[PDB]
Amino acid sequence: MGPGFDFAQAIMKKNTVIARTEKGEFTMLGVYDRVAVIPTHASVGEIIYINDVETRVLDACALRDLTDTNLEITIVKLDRNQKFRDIRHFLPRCEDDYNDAVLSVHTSKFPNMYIPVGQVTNYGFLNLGGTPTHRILMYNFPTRAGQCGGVVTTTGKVIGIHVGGNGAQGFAAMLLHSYFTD
Repeated sequence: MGPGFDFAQAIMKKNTVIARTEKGEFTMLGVYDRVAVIPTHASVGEIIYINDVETRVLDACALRDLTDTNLEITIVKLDRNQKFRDIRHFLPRCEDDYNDAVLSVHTSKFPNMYIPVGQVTNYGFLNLGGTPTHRILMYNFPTRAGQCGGVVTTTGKVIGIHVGGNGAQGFAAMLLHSYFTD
């Protein structure tokens, strides 16, 4: 409907797949080559479904900060026959606050879903499902089950993936450029 929604759509139409694990269906962001991200609570194993096709997992790494605290991001390398558009130049270099963000989801339950969430706070620490977690972004939107892995964008930046909510607030794990240096 406006320039925030334009950027978000451009990311969804080329840089997402539907991922299925034994723990559910997730929006999955492809970042470059055969590398994608998903919330760590998806519990990615040796095999994953990508757009309903059986796909071998070449590598999966559940990220933690240097204090050995959960970041809720798992980086997956997929045995896929096609590369993602390289979007690393849209990733922020540092932790930050943002204005006017969009959360975008694409699953069987919620196809082509876009939500204007407004202001995003560098929240920092969150006890997420009982797990101490760092680098959390917060938005004051009543997010619901089925949105995990959703992509959080501003104009020109891909800033996080949705990992949880408390009924009134939603929470995303930051994406940083430094997670995807090669």
